[PDB]
Amino acid sequence: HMSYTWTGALITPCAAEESKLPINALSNSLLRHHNMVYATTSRSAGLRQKKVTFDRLQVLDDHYRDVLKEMKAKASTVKAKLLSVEEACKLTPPHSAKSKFGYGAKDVRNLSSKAVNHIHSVWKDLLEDTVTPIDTTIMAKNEVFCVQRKPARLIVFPDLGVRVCEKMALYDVVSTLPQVVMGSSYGFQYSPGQRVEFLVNTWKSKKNPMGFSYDTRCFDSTVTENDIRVEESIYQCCDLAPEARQAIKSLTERLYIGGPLTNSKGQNCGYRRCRASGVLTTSCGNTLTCYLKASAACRAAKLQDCTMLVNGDDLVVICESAGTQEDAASLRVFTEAMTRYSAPPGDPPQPEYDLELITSCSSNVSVAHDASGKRVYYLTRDPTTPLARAAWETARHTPVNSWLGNIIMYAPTLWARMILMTHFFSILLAQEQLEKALDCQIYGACYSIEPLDLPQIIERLHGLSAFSLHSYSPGEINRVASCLRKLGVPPLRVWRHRARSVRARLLSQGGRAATCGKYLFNWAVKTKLKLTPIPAASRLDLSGWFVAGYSGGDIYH
Ligand SMILES: CS(=O)(=O)Nc1ccc2c(c1)S(=O)(=O)C=C(c1c(O)c3cc(F)ccc3n(Cc3ccc(F)cc3)c1=O)N2
Ligand code: NI
Repeated sequence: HMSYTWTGALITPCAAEESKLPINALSNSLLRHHNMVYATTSRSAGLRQKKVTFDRLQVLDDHYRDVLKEMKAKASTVKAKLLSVEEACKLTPPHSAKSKFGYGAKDVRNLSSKAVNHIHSVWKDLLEDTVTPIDTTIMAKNEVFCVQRKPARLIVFPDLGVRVCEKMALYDVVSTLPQVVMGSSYGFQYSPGQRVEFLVNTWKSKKNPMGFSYDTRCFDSTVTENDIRVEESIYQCCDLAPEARQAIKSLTERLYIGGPLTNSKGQNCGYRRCRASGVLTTSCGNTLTCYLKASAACRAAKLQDCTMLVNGDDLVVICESAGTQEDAASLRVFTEAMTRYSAPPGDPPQPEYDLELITSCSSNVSVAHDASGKRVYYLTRDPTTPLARAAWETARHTPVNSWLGNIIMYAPTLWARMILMTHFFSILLAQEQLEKALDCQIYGACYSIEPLDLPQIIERLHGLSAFSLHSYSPGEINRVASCLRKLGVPPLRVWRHRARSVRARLLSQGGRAATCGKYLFNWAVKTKLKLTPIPAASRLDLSGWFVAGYSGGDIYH
């Protein structure tokens, strides 16, 4: 029962790979310690292969089957529809990997004849053949970190023609089913404002709260054939067209359960019997399987008044404390149960009695004060990786702009406002590119976003208080200051000074640019404008935001 078998062929790059931080004239204004930042490359793929390759053992008890029965009962209330070829085509990212069969992502989006023709042949084949393993490409992801060096993560995906077919069969299912089955525990339904409120209200709902995050070592590799057949049984509980059932069975047997791995040169690298990281059902599958195992493990452990929050493989549990000793015992049982279910821990779980000390979806709750002095909770994180990536994106154009996703998701934080907003608007001013739409990724989906829309986007996700926060916590101030020292980033007093300049320049231009100056940089000026609700921030179409997760799912909105 091995996650992978290997031939010995190497995982190969598609193009040249830089590992050292590229430097330009803008670099030093963000960060001086350039040797701290690196990107992963295929050169480390072998170490990752070793990490992700292990034997899985699975022992399944009555708690597991009881939870599954209840999930299936909820799944049976879902009705999902087939997407048409063109609906599915318009969900494809413009810079998605081209097909091996002589067509690309733009041909798919234009509904060109050769793309549409091939897609129909793949669909027909899915319907006739439920046995032949489908080919996947395996690649090393190039991602940017700060030192303490990780090996490249691996992405496994099928051909573009198959991906469009997955959308036809499954897009409506993976978008709709998770919230029906998990209700309030499904994380991807929440904007950042709604996530913080949920965590705080849950913490507050317990007489004596205790919470913990659970880190599964290599979740994707822990997913067994059983787990993936179990997901399919859940999907099949939905009210589906007969053609959708046949396609889902087929993709399950031929793709989701496993298949051969091919490098960028077309050589055979080996074989997969675990979760593929680049299929449509990666996020929904991981979410269902994480929630199933964790729910069953909560019962095994006898945790009292358990509330879970689940985003794929990321899990937080908040419950009633039974004292520090019985809590420690409960968590050992939880971890033994997950372990028997094929989800052993990386870092073993710790009981926490302070909400601010729990990290989940790479983020912790912290507290600041708005214009009225009233306390507001908001989500933050250690800004090291966000700033290392902004350093890279200062000297190189990248298809996805992490600085922009980070401003969107962490708008209330002191580091996003002072450093990220200041640095990148100054860059957009100097190049006259304020009006140019940029791509970023939120909950695995790709979005085209106009930066001049940032203030409306932020008021909607966070509320106006995001533009007025002050008096941040000492732990948060210390973590930021600590990151600025490590990376060699200029002090917050230098950023305030630049932000005054950026602000005044934005005000000069009027329109949406002036509104950015006013809302985004109100913190920079000695005596503040009283900010009021933005007119445009009621007209933005944020539908298709905070519905579901789509990690590796090749989704564009
Ligand atoms: C592979 S899996 O099994 O599905 N696991 C998985 C777990 C979490 C997660 C994703 C996948 S995602 O790929 O769907 C993107 C986010 C994810 C983002 O796309 C995101 C983007 C930003 F630009 C800034 C912060 C972000 N945060 C942190 C965050 C989450 C929620 C908040 F309210 C605020 C920050 C995320 O977790 N979360
Ligand atoms: Ni029972």
